[PDB]
Amino acid sequence: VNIKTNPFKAVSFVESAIKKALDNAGYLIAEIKYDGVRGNICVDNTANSYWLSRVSKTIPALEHLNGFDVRWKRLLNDDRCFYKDGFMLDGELMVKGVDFNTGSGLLRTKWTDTKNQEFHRKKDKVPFKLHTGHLHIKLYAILPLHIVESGEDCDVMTLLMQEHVKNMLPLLQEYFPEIEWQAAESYEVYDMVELQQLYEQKRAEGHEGLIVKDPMCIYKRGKKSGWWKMKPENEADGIIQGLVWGTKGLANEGKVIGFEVLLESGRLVNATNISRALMDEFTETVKEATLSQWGFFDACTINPYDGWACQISYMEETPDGSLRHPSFVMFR
Ligand SMILES: Nc1ncnc2c1ncn2[C@@H]1O[C@H](COP(=O)(O)OP(=O)(O)OP(=O)(O)O)[C@@H](O)[C@H]1O
Repeated sequence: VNIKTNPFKAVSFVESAIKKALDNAGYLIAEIKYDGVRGNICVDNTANSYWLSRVSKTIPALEHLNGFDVRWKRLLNDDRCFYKDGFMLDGELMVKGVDFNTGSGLLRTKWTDTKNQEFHRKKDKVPFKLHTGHLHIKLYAILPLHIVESGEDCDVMTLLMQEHVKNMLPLLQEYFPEIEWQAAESYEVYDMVELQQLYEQKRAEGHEGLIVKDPMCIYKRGKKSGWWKMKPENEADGIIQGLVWGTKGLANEGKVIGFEVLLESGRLVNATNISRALMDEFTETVKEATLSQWGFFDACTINPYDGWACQISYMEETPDGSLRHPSFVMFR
């Protein structure tokens, strides 16, 4: 319909599905699931761009990057550009300096609060323009525009799309050096233990997930199977009543990675996969409370959280009630 960009939206973690992609492909693409605003930058053969969203609506802080710019004409003419018909870039639009969800608020703002262009005071009525020098973007796909307009799936499997994006990247950086153009970080994992290892390595850096991509899946339209969110999206309850610590026999952590959480049903779940920042914050609390013994692991560790009711998140649920890949969300 009238530029219904309608991008590929990953479906939620389904381990059986991912296991079948793995078997059939020989590995899995896994990228960080960035938290920003998804941009679908349409550039036509008229040398016009549209900084659209996942919902085919223009993005306020970036509405000022739309319309005609000669450098798109020159980029399309370039040998190295394969989309002479025009193209759509798919990726995450991040702001530099701020945290996620300040960046995102910044992008949806129209009326100031200054991270502005003008320049490189304000009291009201001012169309805010996000300064390009604040925009960091992370591309994961690019489509020939006529396929975006038709609604059809773009028949480029995942492993090829990355070639198409690493090839577009220097034309973009050359002609438009205002913006920080980059490719999403992708890792190729050969087994399910490698997938879990990577996932929690990234939870530990405060990224709350990955998008697992079937390397042989093509670029599909709308929410469809093939791209999977590996992120705890089922939230849940319980009381904390224990501390799970950190594997001193073979691993990264020497102090508290989560809680023993008694679930409503009678299940004891060890809700861990947390940020590193929450790990080191929880250990100080454990370390201090126990230092009214002075020792710190007639005497045992005070957990200054036993009995604390909480909300745990998990990825999915096995027949026998097992919660697959559970993490802590917040006490409640
Ligand atoms: N590296 C990535 N590869 C693909 N999609 C990604 C990637 N990183 C972030 N995303 C995003 O995650 C999406 C799909 O996840 P999801 O359906 O949960 O939406 P959400 O934006 O994360 O949250 P919500 O829909 O509830 O508002 C995309 O629309 C996109 O913006």
